[PDB]
Amino acid sequence: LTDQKRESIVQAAIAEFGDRGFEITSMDRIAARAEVSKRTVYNHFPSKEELFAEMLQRLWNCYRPLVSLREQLLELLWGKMRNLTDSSFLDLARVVVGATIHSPERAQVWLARINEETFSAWIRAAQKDGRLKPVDPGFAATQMHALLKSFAFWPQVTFNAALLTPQEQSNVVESALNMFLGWYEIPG
Amino acid sequence: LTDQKRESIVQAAIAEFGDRGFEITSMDRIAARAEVSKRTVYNHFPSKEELFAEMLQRLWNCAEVVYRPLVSLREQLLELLWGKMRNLTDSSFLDLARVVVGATIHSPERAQVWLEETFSAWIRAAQKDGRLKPVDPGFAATQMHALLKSFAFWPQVTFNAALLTPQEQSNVVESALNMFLGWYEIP
Repeated sequence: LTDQKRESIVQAAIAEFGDRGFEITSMDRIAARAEVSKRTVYNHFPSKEELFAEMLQRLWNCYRPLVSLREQLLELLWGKMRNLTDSSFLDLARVVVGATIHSPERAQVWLARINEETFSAWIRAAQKDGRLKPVDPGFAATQMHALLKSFAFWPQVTFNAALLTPQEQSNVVESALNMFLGWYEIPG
Repeated sequence: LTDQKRESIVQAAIAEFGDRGFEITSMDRIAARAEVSKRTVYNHFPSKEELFAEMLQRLWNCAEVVYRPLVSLREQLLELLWGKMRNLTDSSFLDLARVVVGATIHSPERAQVWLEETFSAWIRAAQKDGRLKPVDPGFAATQMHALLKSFAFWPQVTFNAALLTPQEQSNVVESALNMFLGWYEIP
């Protein structure tokens, strides 16, 4: 159960920022298409900053004893792939990237907020159990993420590429897995 | 009376685009930085879209590269990665790369028209030579780039993250190499 009127306003924000661009889009233009009163808009978000803050949070927001690393890591990779293959997520991603790319102040809120995650937590756990090779958990997670995002995120965000078909999806997951564990696994 | 002028207006546009982005930069803003009339710009680049095209040409101009059967895969592939990382760690290149990335997200219509190959041909040659497992070269090239771009392209271009340090640059190059050949190489 989430709040459907918040979502209404967020949705219109995405659409409008997608249409007009972020900085030229006003709270009343948003309200006009949320089909809401300027008033109920300010209640939820007192400013575009506070609204941008919420969109950001939403964005990059999306280890077991001995079941095989493979089995459990397959499952992780699928979780992240199912999230990437959501067009409402790609949309938000697009407007957020679009809003930060040529905006220094917005870049510095991105980058202060990307200094405080799942793949990382696991790699560190897998390492303590002596099943993965010593490396900075964050260094390893980035590669992990890159092996998926390079097919299922960036093309879509930058070029409006199609979603991956399921065949394509497991294809990319599978080689990511194979490549990743290939290099990092200490075999037990 | 136009030798200077073309280049001067392409330099203008590169500086202005690099600073505020492709979309928000308008023609007589470029005309101003280039110190020429708006029509003077408008008859060199008949449209803003001819600017974007030229922006690509430039980006491309920063890009051996042929496959050598007689030496290690690692030698030649370290060389490719490092050539690719040398552009990645070049601020002019990232700026130019940023305008281009920004211009296609901001425009569904030009992204749609405007879709690396160096690596994919090196891969298919290596596969012919029996040294890499069968894989779509395109797909494996994408993965190779992702291992560099994730550290040294996307952060910098989408949120002006700091360039990688020399140490960091040569760790992501080593690691990509190891990761890639670990899985793909037929030794």
